[PDB]
Amino acid sequence: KPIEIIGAPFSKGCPRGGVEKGPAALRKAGLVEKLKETEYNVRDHGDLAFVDVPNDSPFQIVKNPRSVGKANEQLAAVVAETQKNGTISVVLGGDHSMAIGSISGHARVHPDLAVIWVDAHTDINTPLTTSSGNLAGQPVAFLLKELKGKFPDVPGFSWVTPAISAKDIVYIGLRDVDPGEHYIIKTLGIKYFSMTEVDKLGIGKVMEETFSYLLGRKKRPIHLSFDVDGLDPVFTPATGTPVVGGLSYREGLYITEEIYKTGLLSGLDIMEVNPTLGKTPEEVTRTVNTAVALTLSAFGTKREGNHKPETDYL
Amino acid sequence: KPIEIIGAPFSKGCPRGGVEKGPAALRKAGLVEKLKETEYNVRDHGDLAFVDVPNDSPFQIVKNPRSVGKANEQLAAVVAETQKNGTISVVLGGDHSMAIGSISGHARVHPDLAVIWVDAHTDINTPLTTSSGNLAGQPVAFLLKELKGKFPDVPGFSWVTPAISAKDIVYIGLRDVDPGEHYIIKTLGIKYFSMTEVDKLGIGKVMEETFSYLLGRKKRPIHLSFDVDGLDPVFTPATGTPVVGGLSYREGLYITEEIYKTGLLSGLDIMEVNPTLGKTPEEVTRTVNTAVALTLSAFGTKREGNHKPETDYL
Amino acid sequence: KPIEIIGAPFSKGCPRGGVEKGPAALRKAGLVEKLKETEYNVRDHGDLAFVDVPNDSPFQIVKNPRSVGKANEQLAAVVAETQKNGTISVVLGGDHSMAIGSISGHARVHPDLAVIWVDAHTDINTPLTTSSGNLAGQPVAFLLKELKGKFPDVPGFSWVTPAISAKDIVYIGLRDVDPGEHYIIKTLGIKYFSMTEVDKLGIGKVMEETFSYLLGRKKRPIHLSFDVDGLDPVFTPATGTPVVGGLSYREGLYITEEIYKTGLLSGLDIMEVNPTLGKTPEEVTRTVNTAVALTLSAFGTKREGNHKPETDYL
Ligand SMILES: N[C@@H](CCCCC(O)O)C(=O)O
Ligand SMILES: N[C@@H](CCCCC(O)O)C(=O)O
Ligand SMILES: N[C@@H](CCCCC(O)O)C(=O)O
Ligand SMILES: [Mn+2]
Ligand SMILES: [Mn+2]
Ligand SMILES: [Mn+2]
Ligand SMILES: [Mn+2]
Ligand SMILES: [Mn+2]
Ligand SMILES: [Mn+2]
Repeated sequence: KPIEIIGAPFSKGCPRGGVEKGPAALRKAGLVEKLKETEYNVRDHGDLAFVDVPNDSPFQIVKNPRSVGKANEQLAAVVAETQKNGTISVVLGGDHSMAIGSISGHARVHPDLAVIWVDAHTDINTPLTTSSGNLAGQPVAFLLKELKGKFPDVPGFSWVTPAISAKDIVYIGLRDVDPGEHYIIKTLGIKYFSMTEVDKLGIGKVMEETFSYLLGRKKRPIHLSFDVDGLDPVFTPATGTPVVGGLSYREGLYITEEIYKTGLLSGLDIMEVNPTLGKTPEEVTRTVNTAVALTLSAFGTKREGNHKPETDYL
Repeated sequence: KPIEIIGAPFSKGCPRGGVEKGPAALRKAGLVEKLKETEYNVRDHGDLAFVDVPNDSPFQIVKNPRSVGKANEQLAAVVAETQKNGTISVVLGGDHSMAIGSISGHARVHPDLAVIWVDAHTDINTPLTTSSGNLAGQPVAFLLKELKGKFPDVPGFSWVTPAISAKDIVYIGLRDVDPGEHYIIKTLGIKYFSMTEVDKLGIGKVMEETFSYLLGRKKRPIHLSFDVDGLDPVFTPATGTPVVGGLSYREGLYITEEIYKTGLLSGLDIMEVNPTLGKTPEEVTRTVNTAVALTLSAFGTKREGNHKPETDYL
Repeated sequence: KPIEIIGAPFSKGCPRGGVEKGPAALRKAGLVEKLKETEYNVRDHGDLAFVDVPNDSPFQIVKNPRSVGKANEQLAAVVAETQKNGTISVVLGGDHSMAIGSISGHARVHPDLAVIWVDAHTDINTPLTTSSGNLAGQPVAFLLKELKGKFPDVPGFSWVTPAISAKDIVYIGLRDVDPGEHYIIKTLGIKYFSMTEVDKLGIGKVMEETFSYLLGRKKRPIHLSFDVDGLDPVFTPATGTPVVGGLSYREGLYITEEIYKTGLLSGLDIMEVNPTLGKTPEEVTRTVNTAVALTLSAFGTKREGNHKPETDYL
């Protein structure tokens, strides 16, 4: 199978500059080379150049609407393109608002896809419920069919078409949900495993249930959108919104290993790695290294080890 | 329901000064204000002023018997008072010996209560088995009916009446038990979940079983006495007796979330937070923040999020 | 029962000097004295003096073959000796290549023994598959019957006789396996629990299954070879090859407590503690303390506590 890396060095979805450096840090750490050592064919599409929209006045509270909307329209085109040729898209993030274009483009080719969202946050604030106008905390609002027309149209997002329904998404790692977002997920009946369900069930049973929930009836392509703050700050400190009590390095790897095993991974996002937020170089190294490890895991690297087929090592 | 915060800035139960500053550190962190944001009515009773008993000679090995006994008699009066008015008492600790007064006063109003003791220690040394005369390590000995008359009467504790039996207490987090204490809990048949049972069963099943054990027959008020050293030193380093290999931040929260869900929480103790034992300011901040988080969790704050009823956020 | 401590201050099995100081650091921490407090009879055999083989040229890639082979022949003699007298051998390590002599000598007296290998590594590289000539990463290759004649005879190891088969060993904690090693364990059908199986099953079920697999048919002596890097670097940082995402302090203790409970522990290795690799004195202290705790746990120390029989503490 073929893999195509797409860098999305974008940061206007939130106030902290730095996430745009995310793709560079991950490549610097050898992500592309290490992926070529796996059984997959890898092609690096490079980083997308995003045109800045001058005079991007805020829409009510929403900041940089046009710049975010345009960068995402462009990313959706690119992803739809690689998906069309039958390759697996891997988006290297800047902030999580880029999931709008990544999932939109992916859905144009695979309308029946399901989403596994690993994050400490639901990122489902609508333009009306946000306390901040930050779009990195609103991606899912723009993608849900059930949320269509529940918020005013935003400048730069008219090209977006709600592609997935509440039944096609599963959250894992939740521990920082605003009152409004909580209201939304409860009202829409969205399946989720907050840190309390992970604690109660154990990550092994959590994965069992998300698969029987999303793939029980029909086997369909999987889009894994992975926000690095889903893991505890001890493992991924270099992020914009760290929340204590998260997933461990082990649980994160367990999630990716199980997803690899389904044979259905179709799209992947590695978001919110911000190199400038590390208090010490080691903190940045720690964050980048685990992001790389999670990516390699999604493509076959197992902790029990790997050996090339047909090679008699004796 | 109503909540009444009662500060017990007391430290004579152990040799390390500093735990008396516990209540102040917790209030400083906004504990009271954060509690008012929950669905509960909060009333801060302030800190109790404890009269120091001059010439408090040790009783054999037991140190400061009269001062500890008197401070606890006074606390028991206060707690009995608030319990009588039907409010939930929350004692902010200095050392764990204050559980004597806290549980005694609580039992006067709710004689059928059950106790969930979260601690790395059993704190059940009798005045005869202690290696040190420290009373913070003997609370439970004074409260058990089955231990009545098994140790000489101590100066200052004649007002105490053993209120609970071995059948009404469950320990969680044990990992540092003296030979004598171990002998006692085995002989008396006290239910406990040491770190090895937590490791074996997972915190989810541990809570299931402590509830079926204490509430299986009759639903009764629950008193949760929480020693902050029950959690691993990595989360609560600012305590007098830290022991490695404890409960994680996540498991601690899981415990409080489950207790909140029973709807039976009646009394709560947040003990052993000693601000002067942090090696760095951050260590104190870390300890205070998790103590606050545990308290809020006992009163409804969920990791999956919270939203106010009747408020249509759309 | 009797315990005999045997120090193996050896480091030629790997490039990083320092592991030879392992035994001294462990004794310095009071290992021997603390063991005497248990129900066992303890005898310290002291440290073995290893004769250095001059002009030890490398065998192809393999470094210090003769020195490693000789030190192991000597250790095997000593262990066979103590095993013969019916005592439990406890080898305090330098590097893991010493498991060759420890297990070989043990098997001379107890041919039906089974091995529980706790390590982040399989240490099963053959002289032909190693990327480095380091012997600490090849112990198991020399011990497996199924690997006999699959690699050239090495200078200094002609005295070795493959004592155990693929059916008698179980790995726990794997997370860093070379392609060749992975090929070997898959081809030979060796039972293992990598960190992913520990994540999926939980340490409780992992122990259940390793016991039903190794002791289901016949109860036999157990040899526990414990590489300290099996635990996460946060608990045992002072080792030569730390790998993130390992067993926790709690899981490590759970393993030893369950092994103690079988009543079948016959041989124990505490390997790879390297005092010179701690970045701070506290890191070395942390590493030595958990190694001591694991050893005491193998011989009865429980987290729920211990009390001496026939002693009425009341
Ligand atoms: N719920 C917050 C936090 C958003 C952070 C989301 C992150 O995943 O991109 C907000 O809506 O502003
Ligand atoms: N078991 C020790 C430790 C007591 C520490 C108890 C703490 O929870 O207050 C002793 O009895 O002195
Ligand atoms: N697989 C590596 C790592 C060996 C480290 C083994 C350690 O347990 O002694 C190698 O074979 O060199
Ligand atoms: Mn997030
Ligand atoms: Mn996110
Ligand atoms: Mn304690
Ligand atoms: Mn206590
Ligand atoms: Mn190892
Ligand atoms: Mn090893």
